[PDB]
Amino acid sequence: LDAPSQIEVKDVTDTTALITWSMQLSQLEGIELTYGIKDVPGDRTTIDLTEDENQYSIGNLKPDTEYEVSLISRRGDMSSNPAKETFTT
Amino acid sequence: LDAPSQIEVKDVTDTTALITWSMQLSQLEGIELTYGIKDVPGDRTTIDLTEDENQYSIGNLKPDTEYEVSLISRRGDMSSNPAKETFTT
Repeated sequence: LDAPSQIEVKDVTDTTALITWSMQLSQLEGIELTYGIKDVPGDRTTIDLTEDENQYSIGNLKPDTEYEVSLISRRGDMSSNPAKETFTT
Repeated sequence: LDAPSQIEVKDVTDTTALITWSMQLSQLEGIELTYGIKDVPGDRTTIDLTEDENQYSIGNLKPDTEYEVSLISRRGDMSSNPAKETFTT
């Protein structure tokens, strides 16, 4: 929808140059992944990830515990309906 | 907005899990950068990057030449009007 914003060539030498830009929040299409012990609802950790990530690895988990993990898409001020999983370490 | 799809918990250990998902192509967003000697016919290098990369670095330009640079956003089959910047090496 929106063109990239800012936009600056920097370090322009004789044979080289760096092109720089931004992207608005408008089209910043993102993944959020929340996770925590399932029956402690207040314990939720959020990870935001680039649209291009297709996986993530949660660490520092407690042995023998059941976890819930919730997964949404986010673009600007629209979010998807959540997608929930539950697993037990 | 479409949620993440598939979605599996894989490789559960006593302290780690792996979450996996994918998104439909429809929803991916990148930048298409095109650059070349401003006013000369032909050439051009065109690069497509993911929304993750805010910068890109270019090389093998001619020592004291004007270039023009064009950046479009892409989300699916839609694109933006371009944003364009000339510069002289």
